[PDB]
Amino acid sequence: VYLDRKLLTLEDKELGSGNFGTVKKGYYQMKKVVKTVAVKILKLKDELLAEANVMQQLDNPYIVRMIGICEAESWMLVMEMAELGPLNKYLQQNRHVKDKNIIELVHQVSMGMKYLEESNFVHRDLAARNVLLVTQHYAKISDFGLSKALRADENYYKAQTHKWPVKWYAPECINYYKFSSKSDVWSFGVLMWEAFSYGQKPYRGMKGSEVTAMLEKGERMGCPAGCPREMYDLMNLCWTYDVENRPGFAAVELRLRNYYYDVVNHH
Ligand SMILES: CNC(=O)c1nc(C)n2ccc(Nc3nccc(-n4cc(N[C@@H]5CCOC[C@@H]5N)cn4)n3)cc12
Repeated sequence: VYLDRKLLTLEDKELGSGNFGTVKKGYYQMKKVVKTVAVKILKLKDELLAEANVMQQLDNPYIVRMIGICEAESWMLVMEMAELGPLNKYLQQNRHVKDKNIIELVHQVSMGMKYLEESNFVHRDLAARNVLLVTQHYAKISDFGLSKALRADENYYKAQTHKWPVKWYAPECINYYKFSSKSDVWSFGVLMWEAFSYGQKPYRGMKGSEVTAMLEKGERMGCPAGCPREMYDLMNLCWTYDVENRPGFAAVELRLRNYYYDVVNHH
């Protein structure tokens, strides 16, 4: 859990910011090899510790691995490096990634979210900026800063006061401050839209209030160019207003698994 700073080599040039601070590339001298790492630097500490506490409990191929934490110049969250970076930035810079490949990546995210749902954890920040690419064909979920372990007696987490990405938030998050695996299903639908739109921001040119007003009328974002009808149908199903009627990640992952192999068969 607690790493030796002397074994941690940090690169001078940062990968970027992120509201919590900065993301840096480094190396952690392991048992026999060297491990390339992405480090979240604080430069709030309670939030970094809670994020690391969540990530330590997670063991899945589609969730970023936390190597550990390190208390030095600043508090550091050390993760296994996914070299290609955020899914949204990647797709914005590689607009010729095939449709089959987008299905493959969004299906990988649903597999990680299926695992997260079974573990009874709520992510609360499921966005394409929080999906990291190991390879063009390998996605992982990172950014567990707003993540919650659900109580043994409740299916939701209730926030006590609203700095919220409203464009990814389900109506019950807004109206009742209630966060569940089904609200992550809503955000996953927004994430699908972003990915099929090659990293375009959702609800372009709209205020958070205008987004809520649109969703309340029953209006939804349109089909991104080239997106198969079946994928846009799944997107819309993730955007079911009623929490109970909205599918869980086991149903969402199965629709994606089947459609992915169907597209793999056609090809
Ligand atoms: C700030 N920019 C980058 O993070 C970034 N830029 C480039 C060019 N990268 C390349 C590889 C890489 N790898 C990598 N692997 C494992 C974990 C991470 N984590 C990054 C975050 N937090 C970010 C907050 C800011 O938004 C993006 C993220 N969600 C959480 N985990 N990162 C990251 C980046």
